[PDB]
Amino acid sequence: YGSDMYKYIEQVTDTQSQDLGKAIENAIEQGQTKDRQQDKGHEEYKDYEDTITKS
Amino acid sequence: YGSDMYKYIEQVTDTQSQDLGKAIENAIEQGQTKDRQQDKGHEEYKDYEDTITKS
Repeated sequence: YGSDMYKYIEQVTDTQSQDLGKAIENAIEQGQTKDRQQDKGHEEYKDYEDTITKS
Repeated sequence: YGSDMYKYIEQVTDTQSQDLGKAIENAIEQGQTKDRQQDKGHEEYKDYEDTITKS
């Protein structure tokens, strides 16, 4: 008797679920660098001059 | 009797669902940087120019 009988007339299947998740992550990084630079330069001038004035 | 009989006449399957999700992600990032530059310079030069004039 009662209403519940209908749930048996059609094969009702009540599915119920629950998921609980957690996560933790720690990333640690270290770095080092080192650079050097060595330059060398050289230059050479060479000039010539001719001037002629007639007044 | 009634209309509901038709549901049984032709096999009818009513399916429902409901997924309710929640998600919180918290990220904390810290960074440090240390630099150090040390340079050295040195330049030397020599010049010679000789001018001879006639008038």
